Amino acid sequence: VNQSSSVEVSSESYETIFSQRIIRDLQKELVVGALFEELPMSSK
Amino acid sequence: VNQSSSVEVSSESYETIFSQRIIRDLQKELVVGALFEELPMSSK
Repeated sequence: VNQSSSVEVSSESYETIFSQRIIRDLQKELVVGALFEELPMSSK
Repeated sequence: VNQSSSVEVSSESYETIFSQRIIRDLQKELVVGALFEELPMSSK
């Protein structure tokens, strides 16, 4: 916790900027969900 | 944590509000140091 200071912080939690920015990885590409055309069935 | 259901924050630190209010306990009262008077010496 940066203890070389003579007046250190309580816990590391006050030494961070919890940033709520949500990032995600590149993510699989979806190819065949929609290549195909759709038959609007209206019955079973 | 609070994994109760579906979607979870990440960690406790992301389920908490980190205040910066600072508190001190009852401390101790200082009685002696100030009771007496000073002889403004200007020399050894």
